[PDB]
This record gives sequence, structure tokens and C-alpha cells, in this order.
Amino acid sequence: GSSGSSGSHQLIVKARFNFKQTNEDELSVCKGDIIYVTRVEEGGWWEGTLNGRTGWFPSNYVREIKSSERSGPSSG
Repeated sequence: GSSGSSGSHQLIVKARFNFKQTNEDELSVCKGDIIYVTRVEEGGWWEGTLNGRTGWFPSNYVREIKSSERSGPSSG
């Protein structure tokens, strides 16, 4: 069998440093703020959700917590 896990592949990533948002459209993180990646783009920006926040942000910058997401970019 296999029986996947249909629910949410949200990616938990912690901010890196004081990151100011260029616009409200984008996200904004400071420090110690786990963000939830929903989009997950390889273009360069990453769209997720922060504690009562949202928008796009640099994933490369922020750190990754999920160990099942690191070696598992969703699917491919």
C-alpha cells in the first residue's frame, strides 16, 4: 500500500534576521518567526504565512525546520 497524506504540505521555516517588507503585498519577518510555506516557488521568492502575516519572502535567507521537507521538496 501507500496511502499518502492529503492535508497540508505547509513548510515550517524560521526567519533569519530582521527582514523588512518592501510592500504589504510581500511578507515581513524579523527574528524567530516560523513561517508557513504554501506556494514554494523555485523562481527565487517563496510564498508562505507568518504569525498573522502573509506574502512572499526569500527562503534561502530564512532557515528550514521541517526535516521532511528539506529532503522532500513536496514532490518535484
